[PDB]
Amino acid sequence: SGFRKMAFPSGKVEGCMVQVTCGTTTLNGLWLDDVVYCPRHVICTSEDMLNPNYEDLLIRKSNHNFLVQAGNVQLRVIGHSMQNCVLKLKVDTANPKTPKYKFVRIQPGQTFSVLACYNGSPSGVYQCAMRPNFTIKGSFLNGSCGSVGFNIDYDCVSFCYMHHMELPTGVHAGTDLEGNFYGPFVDRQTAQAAGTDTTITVNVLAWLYAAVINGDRWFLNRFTTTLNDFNLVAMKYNYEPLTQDHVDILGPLSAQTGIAVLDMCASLKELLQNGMNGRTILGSALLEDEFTPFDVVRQCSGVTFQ
Amino acid sequence: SGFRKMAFPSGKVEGCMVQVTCGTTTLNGLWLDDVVYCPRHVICTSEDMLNPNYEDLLIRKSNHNFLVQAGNVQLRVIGHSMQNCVLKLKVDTANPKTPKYKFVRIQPGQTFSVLACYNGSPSGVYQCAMRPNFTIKGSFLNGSCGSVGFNIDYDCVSFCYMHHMELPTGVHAGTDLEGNFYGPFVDRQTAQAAGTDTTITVNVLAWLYAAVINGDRWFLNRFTTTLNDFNLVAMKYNYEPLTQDHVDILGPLSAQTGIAVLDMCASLKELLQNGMNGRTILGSALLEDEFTPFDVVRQCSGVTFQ
Ligand SMILES: [Zn+2]
Ligand SMILES: [Zn+2]
Repeated sequence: SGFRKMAFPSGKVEGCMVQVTCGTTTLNGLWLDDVVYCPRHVICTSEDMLNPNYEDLLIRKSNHNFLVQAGNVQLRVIGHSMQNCVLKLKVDTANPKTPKYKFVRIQPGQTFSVLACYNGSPSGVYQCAMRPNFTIKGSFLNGSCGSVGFNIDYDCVSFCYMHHMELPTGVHAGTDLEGNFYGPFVDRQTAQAAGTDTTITVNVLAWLYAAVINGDRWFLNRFTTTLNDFNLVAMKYNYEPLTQDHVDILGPLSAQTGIAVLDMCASLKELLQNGMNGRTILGSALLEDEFTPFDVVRQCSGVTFQ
Repeated sequence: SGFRKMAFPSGKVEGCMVQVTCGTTTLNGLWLDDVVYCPRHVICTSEDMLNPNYEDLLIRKSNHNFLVQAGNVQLRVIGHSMQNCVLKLKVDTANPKTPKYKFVRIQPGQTFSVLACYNGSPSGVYQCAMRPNFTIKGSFLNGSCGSVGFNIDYDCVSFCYMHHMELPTGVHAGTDLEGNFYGPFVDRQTAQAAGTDTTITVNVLAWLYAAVINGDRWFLNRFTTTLNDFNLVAMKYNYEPLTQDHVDILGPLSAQTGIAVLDMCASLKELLQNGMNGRTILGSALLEDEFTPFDVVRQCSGVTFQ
């Protein structure tokens, strides 16, 4: 037993990571088949990022202005194109390490693993949730752009995130692999507001079920509630409203533990109104919302990948 | 910026993971050069684990009683031997995926990444500290035995942990790669006490420095203290005593932030005596002690591995 924030094994994504340089800007690219994907602001100087015209900046670039390096090996660039906020660099060599993969646009509340990279080289791996306000709370230093987020299902890597920006508030923003930003963000160094950062209610509930499965039971109360009455409390505490879809997804955890979803809702409501009184739940002193219901089942069942 | 619990990229260790079966017991092995390392209780039935005589049990086993499988490929076992609590299985094929590696026995308080495995297959990766009482708080289900813990420095993997046991208290115990248990534990299903689980004081201090580097500054007080007076408080709260070696290791973080180590000690003492009053530090509502001073510097500097 025990319960930990876990990232997916990252070996499949390590084999795809390259370094992309244009002029004096260097960041990370993702090399799948004969295409390298990277943030389009590889073509930007520090000054350009204040207010870039990406079309006009890219006009000045040719294939040979893009240096793509994998280890100590130069990939030859035979074509380039801008898709929303990503560049796609056609290279003359397919990555022999390409895994079975997909591109997916994930929903708010879903989670994924980030392989933090610098100069094309892997540095570490950690788990992230796409917040309801479409930011992520990550660990990204200068040169980490082009790092990707992904999920693994058996032998298939589902890429869902590419890192582009740190907001002046210290949280992080990026795109799917088609270059479309999550949230209302743009790849420009200007002040950008993410709205209210609400809590992923269905995720908090799955984590409470994981706690019960692992023996943390103290917070189990003897109240129940209703969806509408719980959501009254949830809105007060800036929690996402719980819907029957969310109840449905929690079904298996409800079944395994014998705790009706609305009973857990009443327990969470009490935690929201009373705090934790100096106690912890699965080693944490606040309510954790970056575990999905599938994350819980995955870890309480030991799913493997090949 | 931002600060996250980060595991090392796990691709090098994934390439070494195999499945080992003996009779009806299956667990994980580590395949480096022409040797497979796995916990010796692969030779045990459920009944045997109550009180095993490993020498007498192993006498009954021959090379062919050990099935070692890598993917869909059978490795031929040409020799076996027991080193403390690990078996070493000589195979007739060197792992072509073997990285540069070392075996190291880490010290209490140091950290490492665990690649949780089942049936020889990677399931996820997470960061762990060797607690002062020589347990780890992990996520290990049945069949996770033989999973390893490691650190990566450039192109060299330093294996430091192999998982063997869950204690009846729910924490975890295992060996170095020479088969020697961390702590006073034995590979037997009998009740085993780990002593008092104290807090890794130097680690908490490094994390407070990481907080300051990232803008979390509220806890900075205007007291200082002395090593002896701080340790008076530290013993009351079951904190490891702070030594000048620990002060020395914090030197660079002290230098970068301008906060003398004993000043941070006075801030921690106030947190210990007053709590956090409903606030958080780097997104946590308790004091985190599973980041080493090197973990902080690594993440605030962006060290890469190849
Ligand atoms: Zn960038
Ligand atoms: Zn076992």
